[PDB]
Amino acid sequence: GSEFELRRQQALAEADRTLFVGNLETKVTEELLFELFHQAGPVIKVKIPKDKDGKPKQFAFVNFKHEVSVPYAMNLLNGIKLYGRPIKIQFRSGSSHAPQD
Repeated sequence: GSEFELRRQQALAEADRTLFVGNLETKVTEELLFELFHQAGPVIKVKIPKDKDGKPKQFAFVNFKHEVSVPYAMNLLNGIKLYGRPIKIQFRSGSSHAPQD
């Protein structure tokens, strides 16, 4: 018994060119992200969401250089921060019945 209240599909993504980041801090910003992912390799752009209260809902996105055989940040960071809440990187890598080549 690991989790009781969670969706029974293999992983989180909603994207094929964009990296999902969750567990984000309450005072987080694109600047805190661009600097954490500076270590994780080529970053193309960042994304911060903002609720009716102006909050990133504890999640974000980052655009990255087709890094599909595991995103390096899932290994580099995954459990680190500066305000209180450790960054959690999430991904899937598949929207195809089979590879091309």
